[PDB]
Amino acid sequence: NLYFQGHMVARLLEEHGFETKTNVIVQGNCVEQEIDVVAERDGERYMIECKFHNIPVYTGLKEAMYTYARFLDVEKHGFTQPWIFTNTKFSEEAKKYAGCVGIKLTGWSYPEKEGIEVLLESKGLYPITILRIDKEVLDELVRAGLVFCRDVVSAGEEKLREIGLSAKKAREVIAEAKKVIGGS
Amino acid sequence: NLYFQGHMVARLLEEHGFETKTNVIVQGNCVEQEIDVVAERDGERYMIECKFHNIPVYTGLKEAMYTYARFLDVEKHGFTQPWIFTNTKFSEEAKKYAGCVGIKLTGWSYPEKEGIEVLLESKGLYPITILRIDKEVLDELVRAGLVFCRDVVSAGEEKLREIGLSAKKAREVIAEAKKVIGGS
Ligand SMILES: [Cl-]
Ligand SMILES: [Cl-]
Repeated sequence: NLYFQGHMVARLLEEHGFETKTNVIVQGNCVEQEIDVVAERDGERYMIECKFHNIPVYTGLKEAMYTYARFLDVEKHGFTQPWIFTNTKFSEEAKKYAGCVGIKLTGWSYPEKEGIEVLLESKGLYPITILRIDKEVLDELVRAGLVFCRDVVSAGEEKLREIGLSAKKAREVIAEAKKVIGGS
Repeated sequence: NLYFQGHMVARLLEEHGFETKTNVIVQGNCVEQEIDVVAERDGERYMIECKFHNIPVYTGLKEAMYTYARFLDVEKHGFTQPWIFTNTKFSEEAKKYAGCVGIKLTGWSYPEKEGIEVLLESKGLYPITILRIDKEVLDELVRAGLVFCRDVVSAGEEKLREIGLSAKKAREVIAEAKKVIGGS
């Protein structure tokens, strides 16, 4: 589900004109480094890491500083800036450190006008995590690039069967996605 | 007890000709940073962090990379190199990253000939953590700079009373320390 997060983030950036690759390991100057999303547009290339939480806690200074060190180790591969996405908030210390070293930050509601809540809600997007589906079904959908309820609908029950859903489960998931989309 | 660790490490370095200060917060280029020990000798100045564990687990790459970022943020204050002490071992990834960015590492048994086990055992030192004492008694002793059993003995029951021990507890702790030292 860092797998889901990276795919959701790549998709949101693709909607804003970025070319993306997910879950990339590169050989750093020193050691191998995982990059959750590599995003490029108009000659800028970002090293993106997702740090999401399932409880209401901050992404803090230690995470920011780790991330900066990661960026330094991969920078020779042609990265403009590191960028952290979180689904909660950054601490004030993390915000300060980031502004001062040059880490872009996107939280649920940060920066003003550009948080994940805006990226999703401005397009009317609903992550498939809202659906009554298990981690297996979930992962199958994501691997097919299905990250939003709309993707389930436009994939179609035929395609959901290929990726591993029973006919019955495919019908149920499509109906659930339609209900979310029509129930706002 | 990061309080104890920093004091134990400073004392071991003082035995090897370093001038030390413990638990120092400095204003970094970006934000405040905690340094567990600042150690200097012959014009070299180290930023030391202790990462100890009470279970047999490695100090790993994330900790090393955090520490390197910390070093970069305080480096303008005149630090030669960062240095991590751990009471277990560093992972192979941490060792590799450290060698490649320039972080000194000292583990229980690393580097060869220079691990904490050697620093203690070569001088016949016994940390006071071996004694039947609580966190309060422990902290009192450490604040007085009492980190080894020998320090309890040379402090004397009179001094242990000043720092807060009852007469009875002072006698018991001295007897326990004598028993450790004579029981090797
Ligand atoms: Cl949707
Ligand atoms: Cl001793």
